[PDB]
Formats: sequence, C-alpha cells, structure tokens
Amino acid sequence: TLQPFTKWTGGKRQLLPVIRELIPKTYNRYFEPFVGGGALFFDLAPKDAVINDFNAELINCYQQIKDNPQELIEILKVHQEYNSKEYYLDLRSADRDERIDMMSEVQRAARILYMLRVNFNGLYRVNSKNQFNVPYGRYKNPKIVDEELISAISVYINNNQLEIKVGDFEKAIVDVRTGDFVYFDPPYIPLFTSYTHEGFSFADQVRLRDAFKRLSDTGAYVMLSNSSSALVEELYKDFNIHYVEGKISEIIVTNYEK
Ligand SMILES: C[S@@+](CC[C@H](N)C(=O)[O-])C[C@H]1O[C@@H](n2cnc3c(N)ncnc32)[C@H](O)[C@@H]1O
Ligand SMILES: [Hg+2]
Repeated sequence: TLQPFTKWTGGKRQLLPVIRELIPKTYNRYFEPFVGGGALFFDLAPKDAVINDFNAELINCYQQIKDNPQELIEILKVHQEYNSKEYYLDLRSADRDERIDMMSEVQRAARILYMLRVNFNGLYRVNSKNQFNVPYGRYKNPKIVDEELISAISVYINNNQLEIKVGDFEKAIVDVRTGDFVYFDPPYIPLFTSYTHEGFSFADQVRLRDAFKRLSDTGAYVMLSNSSSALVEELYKDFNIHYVEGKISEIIVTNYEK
C-alpha cells in the first residue's frame, strides 16, 4: 500500500521490521519531527499526526502531493518523455538563473522529484549557493513516474488529520500531550573529535536529547535512532538503549519497555 514517494538519505525502509517490533502497543497521536522520506509515517498511516523537516524543498513535495496531485503527475510525465542528459542539465540550471523564482510550487516539486530519479545515486545535494550540484546518472530506470502511488498518498492525506510543518524539530513538538508517540531520526553522530556536517551539530544533538527528556517527563512514548557512538551511549545513558545488527550498525533509544 503506502510507502515513500522518493528515495532519501537515511531512509528507514530496511529497518522497519525492527522498528515495528519496538513501537508502543497503544498510543494517541503520532509525531515524526525529522520526517525525511517518511518510511515509518507511511507504514503506520496514522489518522492523526504531525510531520516536519527543516528541508523546505522536501516539505513542498508533501504539500503538492496533497494539493495538486494531477498537475504533478502531468508534469512528471513530460519530464519522463523528454528525459536526456541534456534535458536534465538545462532543467537543473533553472536554480542558477531566476527561472526557479518564476516556477510554481508544483512545478518545483516535479523538478526535484525528476532529478532525484535520474541523477547519480538519487542523491540530494546543493552547493554553497544552494544550487543543485549532482551529475546525471547511468543505466537508470526509464520509468520514473508512479501514478497510482501519488494518487493514493494524496487521497490518504486529504481524508485524515495531518499537520505538515517546515523548520526546526523543536517547533514541531510543541503540541505533544501524554500518551502520544514521537519518533526521532536526526542526522547521525559521525564515527571526541570535531566534525563537519550539513547542518545538525553536536550542540543540536544535546538540545535534542534535552527535548527527549522533557517529552518523557510529560508522559509520551519516544523513540530515537542514531549511530552506535559512545557519545550516543553517554547522552542517553539514562534510557533503554537497543543495539542493532554482532558488529552493531546502529542504536534505537526508547523511554520505555512495552
Ligand atoms: C536522517 S534523515 C530522516 C530519514 C527518515 N527517517 C526516513 O525514513 O526517510 C534526517 C532528516 O533530518 C532533517 N533535519 C536536519 N536538521 C534538522 C533540524 N534542525 N530540525 C528538523 N529537521 C532537521 C534532514 O533534512 C533529514 O531529512
Ligand atoms: Hg523531494
């Protein structure tokens, strides 16, 4: 049935079996503050939820699937027919010459979705000027539009209760009440040593932990994914730390034992 409409860095599809076995048995509303591709969100298909991400282009994708599914599919079908390296390169440069400012939100959504489907590794990346800088891919699937899926996600969103937010995670959890369930999947701590990053800092990791604690002290179930780093071990030392994969690939923290 439902699943992510796009590939995304840190996507949790493969981890679903483990997560499904650790989610609380009963809860109220659902929250996913670093939504990304939404693997869990779409797997749960909550009737009342709250999703958020700092990346504005990604959220626009969610908003347009909800609001203009038909037009989105039409445009995607056009990109599909004219697909070529040359085509890709000219559409990509739109964010370097003000054309991007003249494009509608739905047109912008179609542009990014198309690019991710045909570029190198389906990677989302921009340069210091916020311009997309990923090259064209090789031997990719010529089928890049999934019509029924988009239509389905749209129907679902429009028939339920969903709050779509853009901005910092902290702002997206203000309405948390006792019994709600929140799943956090922030950018992982790199494997003390200072580190370069895309945006989330260790200082932020601290802030996040503080927020985790606050929510726990209020009566909500919280889940958090991160790397198997010692810092992670020290940080949530007061909680139920789960280890995943022998060589231990990653960690999942909970404020409970169901
Ligand atoms: C690790 S990925 C989420 C992956 C998602 N679990 C999956 O299933 O597709 C982390 C997300 O955090 C978002 N993010 C980064 N900094 C943030 C911040 N300060 N507040 C909220 N979201 C943030 C990133 O844009 C990225 O989408
Ligand atoms: Hg996107």
